[PDB]
Formats: sequence, structure tokens, C-alpha cells
Amino acid sequence: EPRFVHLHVHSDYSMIDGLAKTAPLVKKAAALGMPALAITDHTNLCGLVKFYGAGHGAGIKPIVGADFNVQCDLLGDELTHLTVLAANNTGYQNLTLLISKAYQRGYGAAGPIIDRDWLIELNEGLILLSGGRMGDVGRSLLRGNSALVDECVAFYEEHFPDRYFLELIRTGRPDEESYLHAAVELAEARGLPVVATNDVHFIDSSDFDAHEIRVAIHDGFTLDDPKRPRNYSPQQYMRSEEEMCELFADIPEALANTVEIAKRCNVTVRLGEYFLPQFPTGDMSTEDYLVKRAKEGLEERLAFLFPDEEERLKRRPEYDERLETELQVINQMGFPGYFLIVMEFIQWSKDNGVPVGPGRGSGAGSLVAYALKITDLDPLEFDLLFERFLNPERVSMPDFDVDFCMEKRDQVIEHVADMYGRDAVSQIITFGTMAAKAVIRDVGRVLGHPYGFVDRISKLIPPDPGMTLAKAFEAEPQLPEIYEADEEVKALIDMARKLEGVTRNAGKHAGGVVIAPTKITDFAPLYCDEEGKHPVTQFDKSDVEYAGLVKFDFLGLRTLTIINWALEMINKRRAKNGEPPLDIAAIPLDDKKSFDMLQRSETTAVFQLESRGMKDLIKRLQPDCFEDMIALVALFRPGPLQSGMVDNFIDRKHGREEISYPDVQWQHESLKPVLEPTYGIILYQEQVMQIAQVLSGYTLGGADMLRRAMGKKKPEEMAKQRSVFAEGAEKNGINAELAMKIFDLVEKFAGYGFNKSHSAAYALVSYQTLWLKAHYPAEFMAAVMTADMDNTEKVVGLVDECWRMGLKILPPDINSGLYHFHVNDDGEIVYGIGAIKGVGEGPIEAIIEARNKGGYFRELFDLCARTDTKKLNRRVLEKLIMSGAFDRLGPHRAALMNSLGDALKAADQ
Ligand SMILES: [Zn+2]
Ligand SMILES: [Zn+2]
Repeated sequence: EPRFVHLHVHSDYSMIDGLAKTAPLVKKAAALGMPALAITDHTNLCGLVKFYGAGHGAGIKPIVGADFNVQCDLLGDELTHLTVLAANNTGYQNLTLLISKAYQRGYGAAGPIIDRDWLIELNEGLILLSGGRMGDVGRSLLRGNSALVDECVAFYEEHFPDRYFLELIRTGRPDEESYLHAAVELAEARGLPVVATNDVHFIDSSDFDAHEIRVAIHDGFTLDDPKRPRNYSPQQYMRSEEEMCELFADIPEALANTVEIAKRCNVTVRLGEYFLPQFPTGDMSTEDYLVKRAKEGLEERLAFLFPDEEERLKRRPEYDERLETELQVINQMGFPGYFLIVMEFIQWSKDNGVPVGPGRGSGAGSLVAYALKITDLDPLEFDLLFERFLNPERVSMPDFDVDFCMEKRDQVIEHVADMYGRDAVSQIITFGTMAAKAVIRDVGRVLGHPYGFVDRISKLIPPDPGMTLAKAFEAEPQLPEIYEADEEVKALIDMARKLEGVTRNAGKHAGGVVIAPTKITDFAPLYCDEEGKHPVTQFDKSDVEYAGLVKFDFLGLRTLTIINWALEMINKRRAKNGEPPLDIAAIPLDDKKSFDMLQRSETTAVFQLESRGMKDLIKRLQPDCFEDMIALVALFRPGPLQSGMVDNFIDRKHGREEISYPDVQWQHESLKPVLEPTYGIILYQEQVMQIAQVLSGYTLGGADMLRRAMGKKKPEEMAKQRSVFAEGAEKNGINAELAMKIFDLVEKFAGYGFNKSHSAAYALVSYQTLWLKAHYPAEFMAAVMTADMDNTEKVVGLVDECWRMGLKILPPDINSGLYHFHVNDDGEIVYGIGAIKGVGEGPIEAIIEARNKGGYFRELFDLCARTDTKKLNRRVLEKLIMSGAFDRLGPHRAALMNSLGDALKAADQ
């Protein structure tokens, strides 16, 4: 049984200090043979979820807490320290509110702050550590003011009677032992308990210098600056029980209370299971409302899939069943709410202006998702599996990985705030980390080096994303050279290896939106800027999800927004000619116009397929169906080619080899529908499941369990299932001895297998673009160019590509020009004026209001003299003059520039 437990500890999430990350701290506490650990960061619970995930895995009990800067009228302007532990969940939601109250209140340079009297209402379930020499009671003792001491203790004697402990710390800092003595006395005289703490900020004592620089970078000081605050001692590392016991041997009850307190603290953070909000229904069980909509959804989907042409009545069965099997699993696991929430949201986005990304996770395998128009692929057709997305044989959180554009966030939030409540909705925090370049940069400044000396090392660091220091040393031979040649450079880099990855701040921008069933502060604390605005959950995208809140991420995918513009343009065309608006989901997936094109390798602007190596793969492959469109992203990899698996796929398809299920030597003829569209090769994860379904007789639930069993790659569990495969073979009935011979291959073929529900989701959008480029190239290309206005080169290039595919693209004309590119009545592309760098949407809107205010622009003068000046700057006019927008009307550019002076004289009169 334990002698001591650390109740005051900081991680990098404190941001103003801390060095080690959450999990490592957990692992050190573990190695030290300790029962529990309390990470108490500065005014946040940012790593709380990670903390729990780690304590679970390491067999350590997490203790929730946080340090606070405090102010009470009693000490005036001066701030004091206070550590607050959550004994139970009543106190953990109080601690959350405190943190949220500090930030929501706004702050200045001292950071967020709490009023000690806030501890009056936010009280139950909390255990306070005095703060030590820096606490309100602590300072008074050193100041020697007895009345003050009595008056502070009177607050804790009243509001935290058995929950206030005098914190004793021996880190060899000024006025420590002095306070300790004074505190110990007060303790004995007032009957107050003490407790020992090491005020930990780093793991090993030798991490002290790395921490000092970590702080300095934040404090904006140079390391050797005399006026640089020196607030930490090397003793503030994570000490052992022994070290801590010998250290406080003269006051055991201080050590004993760490163990008592640790016992009194037990907070529950339920991870891995949703807390869904309530979907509008009326009088109907959320379960019931799902089926009414799912069935109505399947009605439409079936009418379309199988037109009145009542062949549907012969294939309708296979669907009605699937819907039920799913709908039952969904309703048993308490997820109908989720499916509805996403359904409705996706609908709202279609009606309003919001485009949502292609990512549906594994959801494309849900026939219910199909019915609710959450996914637009029919999973029956393409053997997309429901129990790969949501398997009742395991615990999981159904995620459609739905994301929208960060630009349209305020619009999205407004809608979910209407649907589920204003303070029920919130944005998600994002953290800044010191990457290789930036850490070299900042450690350089702190060690007193000019930006020139340092940038010479930062420039060696490759720009590749996810680049680490260790990789830079591998790729760039100059680094180890200069590292061993210069003692200063090597001290710089040694230190930057220690700080690499550390967290410096919050965004910047949020990661997305989250929706709680009640006010957000019930599930997470808030973070705010200096003025208590721009609130976000202190948990980030991953953590907030695991805490069991429904989230929607942001993304900068320009592909989906392009397709909107195309259809917009395309449908305006439909408006004049009196024909039905186009539903992009209703397009045929078998279209030779599109596929003949695909094979020509004309994929520029075709989402995903438009790289270089892909176009080589395409030529070599020659896909004629949507099936091998899905296979495309799965074949384009180092794994498949390194094994020749791709060279096989193409060879079979094209007759250079005869199909086999899967192998020439080992195979069976009952895998017909399973390995047919893949031409016999084991490509997708769903196929690994399906062979085990028909060959063995797995229930797809167990098939899914096996798929993962292989990924765990520990024989025990594989041997368990192995036998399950052999007897499974003979029951439904086949030849064994091959079930074992094919198994050890699918064992390996599942290795580089690919999630099909994920591929088809994206592949659909690739095809949707390929199609638009084939049947409406003008509208689509115009849309693509509207998406690239900000980049001139891309525009020029796209113009070439237009002319090459036989499109007529007209240069900037001030009379017909719009902000976005568009298509004229004759099917020609009109240059979007927004493409002219330095003009902007403002002036362009003005130019149009002017033009719609008559006809207009018989010449430059007619524009200048017309359009409101300063809505249209003279410099904005040069940009226009120089784009050749007036080339039709008056004289040409050079001659017009000279005339500009005059036209603006006349302009105002
Ligand atoms: Zn600190
Ligand atoms: Zn602290």
C-alpha cells in the first residue's frame, strides 16, 4: 500500500508552463508504482480525456483538478494561487463551471482569474490545497498579518470545513521552509490539516533547463536576461515515494493526507458512448419516428432505383429486410436519435447554401443512411456492409464523419442552436503545437540568436507536412554536418528536440461544432479570449467526441462547393428552357461518355483522380465501370504495387490472366458474387468479411469481429477463430484443408485491405465530377475556375485546359462580367472579374448594381462618371483597365491608362 501521491502536477496543457505531455506523466506515476495521479493544469481540463484514457491503460486512477489565480477584496489587486481537486462528480461539474466562469469573464495579461467568493456557490465536491507560500492564507503568514490569516481561514472554516489543506512544498525556493513552519503552527492551533506537494512541472530533474526555455519562449524573454523571472526550481520534477518520504519525514501526516485525499477523490468520465440530444418528433417514440422516415425514405429510393416498372416488387424484398435488420440494431443500441440528427442536418444544408464534404466514414454501408439521403449510394448494389459501420457485437459510436466549410460555420451554428438550443451548441477548441521549424525558431531566440543565424537551420527543415526533426536529419545531410561542427547549433538542436511537439496555445480557429443534450458546460468547460468571447469547449475534436458529444468538423475541401456552382449554373439554364432541375444524386453510374473520357485520362479537376501517377494507373487499368473506380484509390498505394497486387488486378481484368477466387492454387466457386466485381482479388475489407460469411457461415457481426481479430495479430485470438473457420467450413458444407490454406492468405490479404464504404463514398464524388465535366463541361469548368480565382496561374492554366477540351472562354468584359465565372446563352464561358487580382467582390458588386441600373458602359468615362467613387477606387479601375475589360468599347489598354486621369475628373462634377 502507498505512502505518497502527487496532487499538484502540470502538463504542457497549462500552456504558460509544463513540459511533459499527459500520457507520459501517467506512465511515470505508473513506473513509480503509484496508485493515482492528479494533473492540475492552470485553469483548464484540456487533457482530461487523454488523462483518463491513459490512466485506464496504465492502471492508474486519474484525479481531476486545476490550479487557479484568485482574487478577493481582502488582498486587493494581488493574485493568489489555489489548487482545486474534484472529490466527486458533483464537484467536477462545479470545477468545470469555475474554469468556465473565469474565462467567460474575460481577462488581461495575468490570464483568466477567479473570485475566491465564487467558491461560495461553486462549492460541493471540491477539495482545496492552500496554494502554499503563494496562497491567500500563505502570504498573510509571511506578511505576518494575523487578522488577515484568521479572516481567510474563517472563509475556509465556513465553506470547506474538512476540505481545506495547508499545502507544504520543499522545492528549495525562497520563503518555502519559512511558510511551512508558520503554516504547521497555524495547522496545530486551528485544527487544520496539512498535505505535501512537489508542485511538479516536469518528469525528471534534468528536464529543468528545457522547462526554463519552454517558459521563456512563452514569457518572451531571453534565457540569460537578468530580469527574466526565475519561478521554478530543478526540484520540481516528479519525485518517487521514497524521495518524498525522506524529504517530509519530519511531517508524515502531510504525506499521509496525500493518500487519504487520493482515496476521497473518484470522478467518472464516461468515454466511448454518446449523450445524444432530442430530435423533434411530436407524439412518437424516437425509435418509431425513425422507421416512419426510413420507410418513407426507402419508398422514394425504390421508386427511383426500380422505376414504376414493377420489377421492384421482385427485388423490393431484399431491401425491406435489410432496412429492418439495420433499423432494429439501430433502435436497440439507442442510436435512432443520431441518424435523425444527421439526416435533418444534411437536408438543411442542401436547402440552404451549405456544402458538406464527401466523408461518410463507413456509413455508406447503411441502407438506412441511404433511405434518409445521408448517403447517396445504394449499398446492396456494391456489397457495402452495415455491420462494418455499426456492429451490435461491439461497443461503438456511429460516426458519419460529416464536415462542412469553416466559412459557413456561423450559418450552421445558427441552425443547430435553433434545433437543439443556443447554449447546447458550441465550437471546438484547437491547440497550437511547436513543430520542428517553429521550435528551432523559438529556442534560437531564447538562446540569444538573431533571426538570421537561426533561419539558416530552419530553412534546412523540409516543408513536407508531418515533418519531424528526426526526419529532417535523415533527409538533409547538411544538418548532422553542421550539428557536429558547431557547439552552439548542437545545443540549439538538442534543446529543440526536447521541446518539439509541446503545446503553446489555443487557436486560431475552432475545429468544428459540437451538440450537447443540455447546456455545454454540463459536458465540457469553456475557453475564451481576453474579452470572454469566442467560446469553445476545452476538449478538442477527438476528446470531445470520446466524451460522447455529437460533433461536426470543419474542412477546406473546394470540390463539393464547386459542384454546387455547376448545378446552380446548370439549373439556371434549365429555368429558361422549362425542364426539371438536376438532382446530382440521380445520375447514372454507368455512363460511357464519362468513362470513355476517364480512360483518355482527362481527369484535371476530377476530384482525387487528377494527380500524375493516377493518370498512369488509369491508362494502364482502363476502368469501364464504377466498381473499379472504387478500386482506384485502393490500388494507388506502395503496399499493393510492392507486392505486385496491382499488376495482378490489371492482368486478370484484361485477360493476361484468367480470373481466380482468389488464388490459382487455392480457391472455391462459392465466392462468385463476392470476388467477381474485384475480378477475384481480395481488395476490400468487406470482402474479407463476406467470404467468412458464405464459406464459413459467420453472421457478418462475427465476420466483422474476425476482420479486427486479424488486425490484432496475436496468435491466441487468431487460433481461437482459426478453428472457428474450419468447422464453419463443413457445417454449411465445403472441402476443408483449403479453408485453412486460403485462410492464411486472406490473413495477409486483409493486411493491406481497404475500407470500401469509405472508398465508394469518395469515389462517388470523383464520378460526379467526371460526369459533369462530360455532359456540362462549360458550367463545371466555369465553377472550377471560380474556385481558383485567387491564383492567377491556376486560372491561366485552366483557360488553356478549357480551350483544349473545345470550350470557348471569353476574356474579361466589363459588360457581361460577373464576380464568379459563368456560362453565357451561347454556352461560352464568361470571365469572372473576381479573377483579376486586386479588384475584390465589393467593387464588382457595385459595378453590377450600376449595370443593372440601365445597361451601361459605352466606355470608361461612362463607368467612372457613373459608378460611385470610393466604392470603385482609381487603383481598382487600373486593375480593370489592365485586364482588358474595356477592350471592346474604347481605345486599348495603354491609351486608356493615360485617359484615366481625365475620366475621373469628369467622374465627379
Ligand atoms: Zn505552473
Ligand atoms: Zn501548480
